[PDB]
Amino acid sequence: IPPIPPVDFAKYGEIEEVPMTRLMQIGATNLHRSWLNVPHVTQFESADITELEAFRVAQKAVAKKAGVKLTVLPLLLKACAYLLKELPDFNSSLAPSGQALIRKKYVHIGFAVDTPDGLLVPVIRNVDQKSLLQLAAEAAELAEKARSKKLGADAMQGACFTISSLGHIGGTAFTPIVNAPEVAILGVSKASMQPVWDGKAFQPRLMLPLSLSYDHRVINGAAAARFTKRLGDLLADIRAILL
Amino acid sequence: IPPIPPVDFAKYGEIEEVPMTRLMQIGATNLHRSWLNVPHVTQFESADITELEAFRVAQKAVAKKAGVKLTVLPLLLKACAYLLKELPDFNSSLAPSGQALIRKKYVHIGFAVDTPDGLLVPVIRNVDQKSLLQLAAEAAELAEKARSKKLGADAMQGACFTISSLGHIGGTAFTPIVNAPEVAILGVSKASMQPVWDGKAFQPRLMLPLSLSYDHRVINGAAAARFTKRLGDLLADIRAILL
Amino acid sequence: IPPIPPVDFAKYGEIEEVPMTRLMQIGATNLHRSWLNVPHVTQFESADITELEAFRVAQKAVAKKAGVKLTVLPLLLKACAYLLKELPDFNSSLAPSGQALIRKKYVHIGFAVDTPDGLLVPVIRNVDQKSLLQLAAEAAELAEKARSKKLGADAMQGACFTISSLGHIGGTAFTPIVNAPEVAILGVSKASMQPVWDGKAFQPRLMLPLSLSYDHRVINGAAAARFTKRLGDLLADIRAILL
Ligand SMILES: O=S([O-])[O-]
Ligand SMILES: O=S([O-])[O-]
Ligand SMILES: O=S([O-])[O-]
Repeated sequence: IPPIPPVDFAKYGEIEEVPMTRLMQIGATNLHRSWLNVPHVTQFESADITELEAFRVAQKAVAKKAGVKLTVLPLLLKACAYLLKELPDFNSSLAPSGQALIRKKYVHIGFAVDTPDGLLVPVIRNVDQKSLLQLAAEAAELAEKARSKKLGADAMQGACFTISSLGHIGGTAFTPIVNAPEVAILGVSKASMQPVWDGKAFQPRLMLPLSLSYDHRVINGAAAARFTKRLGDLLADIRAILL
Repeated sequence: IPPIPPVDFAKYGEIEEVPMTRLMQIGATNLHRSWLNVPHVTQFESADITELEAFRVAQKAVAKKAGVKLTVLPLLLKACAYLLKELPDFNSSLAPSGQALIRKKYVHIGFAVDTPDGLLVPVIRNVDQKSLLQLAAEAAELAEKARSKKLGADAMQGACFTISSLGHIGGTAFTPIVNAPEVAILGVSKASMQPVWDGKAFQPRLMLPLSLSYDHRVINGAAAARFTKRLGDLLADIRAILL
Repeated sequence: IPPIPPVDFAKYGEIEEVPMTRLMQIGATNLHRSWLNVPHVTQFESADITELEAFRVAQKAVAKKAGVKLTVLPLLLKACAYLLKELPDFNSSLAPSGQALIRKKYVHIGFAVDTPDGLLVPVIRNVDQKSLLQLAAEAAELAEKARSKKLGADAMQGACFTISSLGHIGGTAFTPIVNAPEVAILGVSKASMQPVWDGKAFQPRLMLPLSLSYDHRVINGAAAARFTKRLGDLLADIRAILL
């Protein structure tokens, strides 16, 4: 890999050198390792979350009683956990030989937290076994631990899949990097009101932008487009998780 | 290229190792070879296909008589073949020295077929010479051969360009990988009804999402944006292929 | 990096070998160097530029008197220069050790010009110090020099950030390559009239598609989504640059 030539940046004006934290350096190295090893594709999709939002908001007091805040992340975690079991190849890693897949029979999912010192991705174990309020409690606990530098490296291991949600900040879509040896990552951006054709007129529906990057060595185009379509369906009516 | 560290995945739960087919392994290797050799950009565009869809549907019985099904692929194949001749740099490969281009004077186009054993990309030769019903017949024949493992490696050689259509499954857009030594690939996702401003009001138009990835060593930004704009124009009125 | 196997392209029909200019070859090499060194993410956003367009058009005669044409580029240059000072990490380069950042205290911005011989990126120095008509005059001068092969390599050095605008040609969005050692590049595509929910109904607003690619070793997801959100805000009301 050819290196970037050094440039005397001070020839063009004043510069200031500030050091990178160790977390930023670990991160830089893992990202660059994933980038070069994984042939990335991003598949974009929009999910209609009008009803899902109404549910979330109508459970505000039950969430309050439980002392948890209920955001879209536990809902995304539950729906993805259901799909990782339905489409097992997303729940796998490429074996070090490059000639077999290791299918994981558990579902643990990490979620990205951007903290001032760098990115951490805490893992929730057995997501397919926890309820929405359990996941909400857990996600908040791990996020606060991540911010407080109090998270154990123990809790950043064993993920099958990652969710990276920027919806609280903005954006229409992005192309996340797969956290190798995982095979896929779901980016979530900001939901907005969009006109959706019902067959006769455009209705306003609250649409959530989804961006799935995947390792194309393990997942082909039709599989990935089937995963985001199924995820948009489950999010459009999450009672389907019950059958 | 730093390798991904091996992880004992069984520390986190139960695992199952399943082998990769040879096709999946050939594919993994070509994809990773393209990924590292081609600096990729994807240019997105939406084509108004309202009239083109009306045409397709009104020729359903002539297609039936010919025993072919007429989908959007032959139409995409014809329009791309016309543009590969109009903008010759898309119809070329970089010479092994990296200092000349080999401009191809023929137009053969491959199209991706995802089969249970892996991805195959059959090639149709001299697309610019065949009619819409010839291409429809041919594309279906090659697709069935690809599924039946009966396709000759003969028929997976010599493409100038590739079309990867996921529209039958879903999605809004994706970022396909260039099938090197080709210089560009057209991803096609699902068409949907969108409000398009006519100058005074939004009309419902059926819009087809197009995603062109190209090798930026050979094609610059303005060339690629000109190719997708011209493709959206031809698809908005394909009678322009006649002049 | 595995090489692409040579193919006898003439087995499939007639070929023509044409040479690459030196500029195309320099470019191919820098692009491929950036591609392999920078783990790229693209963050997409749409900015409401209805009022900004009305301003641009209402100043047509003052621009004329100044002999400059006022396009959206000087406006983009000023708004980005304001944000590079507000969010200093975008105005930096990774030190050759990979363990510190060099924060630049100046703001020079390059912009891509696609000329028949290849891509050039002229640099405007101290963008944060020039007015909209100064930048308009300068951008046009440098663009004409770039086309006339008369631009000095002097004038292609020292950029902190690059803007690549394809809006004059077309497209909905694209994924530009970071011009390393820079850490981010803003792609701009074609503005179009879109229905935007005001809380009660969809109004037609002129929306500008923005595509920010960044080096994820230096910039994380939340920072990049905050940069495009803030840029969409400044473009929605550029009087905010005054406070
Ligand atoms: O398998 S994808 O390349 O359609
Ligand atoms: O040639 S592109 O980088 O505008
Ligand atoms: O820092 S990004 O991966 O959310």
